[PDB]
Amino acid sequence: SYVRFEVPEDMQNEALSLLEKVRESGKVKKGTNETTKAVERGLAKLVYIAEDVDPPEIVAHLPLLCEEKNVPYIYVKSKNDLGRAVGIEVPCASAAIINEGELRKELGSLVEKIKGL
RNA sequence: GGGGGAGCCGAAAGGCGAAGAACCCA
Repeated sequence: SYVRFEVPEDMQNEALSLLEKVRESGKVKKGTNETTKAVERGLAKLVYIAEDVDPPEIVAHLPLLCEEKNVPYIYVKSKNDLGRAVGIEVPCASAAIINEGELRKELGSLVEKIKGL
C-alpha cells in the first residue's frame, strides 16, 4: 500500500476544512498531475492523498517524492471528500496547498501535528 | 513526448470531466 502511516479522522477533517478555507485566499493544486508537478517544482507546502485510489499507481509515487522534496503530506479517506474540499465537481485523488494565503499559522500547526505522527 | 488545468457538448432536459475539460508546444 502507498499509505505509509495512519492519520486520525479529526486531523483529516481539520486538514480538509483548512484546504476549503485556503481556497479563498491562497493557491491550491488539485489532481495528481498538477500536484506532482507542483511538488517537483519545490512549490508544495502541503499535499493531500486520498486513501481510496485505484489503481494505486496513480498516486503511489507521491509519498516518496514528497519525502525527497521535504514536503509534508497527509492522507484522507476518500477522493470524493477531497474533491469537495478542493471545490471541484468530481472526485480528486490528490491535491496540494501551494500558497497558504491567510492561514499561515493554521497550516503551520497542521504540519507540526502531521510530523507528530 | 512536453505543457496547461476547468471547462466541454446541448434547443432544453441532461450528460462528460482533476482516474484531466478547453487550449498551447513537438
